[PDB]
Amino acid sequence: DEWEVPRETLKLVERLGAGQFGEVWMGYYNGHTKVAVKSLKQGSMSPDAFLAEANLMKQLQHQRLVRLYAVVTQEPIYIITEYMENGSLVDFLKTPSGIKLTINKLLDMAAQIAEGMAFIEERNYIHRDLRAANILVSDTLSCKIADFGLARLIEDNEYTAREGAKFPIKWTAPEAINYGTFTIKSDVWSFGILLTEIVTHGRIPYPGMTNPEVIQNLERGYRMVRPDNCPEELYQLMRLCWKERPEDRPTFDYLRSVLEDFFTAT
Repeated sequence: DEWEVPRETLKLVERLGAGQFGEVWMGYYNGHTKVAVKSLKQGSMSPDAFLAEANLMKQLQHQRLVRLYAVVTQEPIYIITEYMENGSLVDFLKTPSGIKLTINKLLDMAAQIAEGMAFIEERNYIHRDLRAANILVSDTLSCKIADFGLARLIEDNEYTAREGAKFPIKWTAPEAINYGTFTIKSDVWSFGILLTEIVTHGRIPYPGMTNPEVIQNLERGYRMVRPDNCPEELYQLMRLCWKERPEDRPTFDYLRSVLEDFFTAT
């Protein structure tokens, strides 16, 4: 309730993004500070379900993660957060400004995302929706993890999603697709796919392959074909995130540590 602010301190300016559950507008809080304001599409989700995402953000604060600012608990409900001037990493990499980024800056950002994921890891949470579209970029070209709508605290060894839940096959770990089971090692797999999105400047994973073809090739033991122009060192780091047995995948602090080493070396 202490995160509450009167609706009048906010003035929306333009839509940033939208979703099944509402939209995200850019705005100003008390005139001088730019903020992102997420709104709920009355009917889509229950108010609690919506605000659940903000209560989770109250427990997870870090520079590498999109910061909760305020909430408006009266209809229409708002979740106010930190504004990231350059939008989604997936879209930005395709802009004139992003096409220009060298492999050295691409490695820096990958390491920045792993550092955010390392904190999520140490705090016993999972994101479950790790992909370039859910990484936001600031005006100083730093990255922050966003969209904690699927994030969950893990107390007992894993998290199992409800029976009807569907997930982005190209981005989701085999165990999560097959049995709905998620752990931080599932996010590690997603991160490896996220890395392919970085090096290709926003391209769809598994170029030319449909979802069923991806599933089949993964079951045979194949993994994503080496992305074009991808350093072999990074590709082999990508493969570690794609180990069949979840426990064989590395931790995020190891991922971050190796990526920083690739960054310093380039």
